[PDB]
Amino acid sequence: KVFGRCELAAAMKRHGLDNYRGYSLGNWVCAAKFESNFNTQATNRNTDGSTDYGILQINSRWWCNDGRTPGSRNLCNIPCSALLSSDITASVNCAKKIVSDGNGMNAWVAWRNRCKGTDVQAWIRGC
Ligand code: NA
Repeated sequence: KVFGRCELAAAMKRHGLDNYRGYSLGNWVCAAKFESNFNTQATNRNTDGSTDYGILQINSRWWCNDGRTPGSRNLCNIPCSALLSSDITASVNCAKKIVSDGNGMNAWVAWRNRCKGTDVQAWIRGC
């Protein structure tokens, strides 16, 4: 599913992401924009054997199982496919664990390069 901007904003807010671990709603929507372009079915292969999954591009090296990432972990205890659902529940609940494991949202490369230190509030502007 490809989310609309404020549609995703509302979905993320309902799942309790606004100000979660200190990060305003705009940050999460901005991350979603540059990670996946609001697309829940986004996937990206990395050179280390891992893959990024879902609207927040959560990685299989630590967070989910795809059965083909050597030496990896599965800390969110889910198949990576769960992160591709039109229901963002699995991606949010996993994202909450990720952001709570120190380093904050710096785990998301796209957020770090395109969102951090910018007018992220513009991404929930007019919702
Ligand atoms: Na949803």
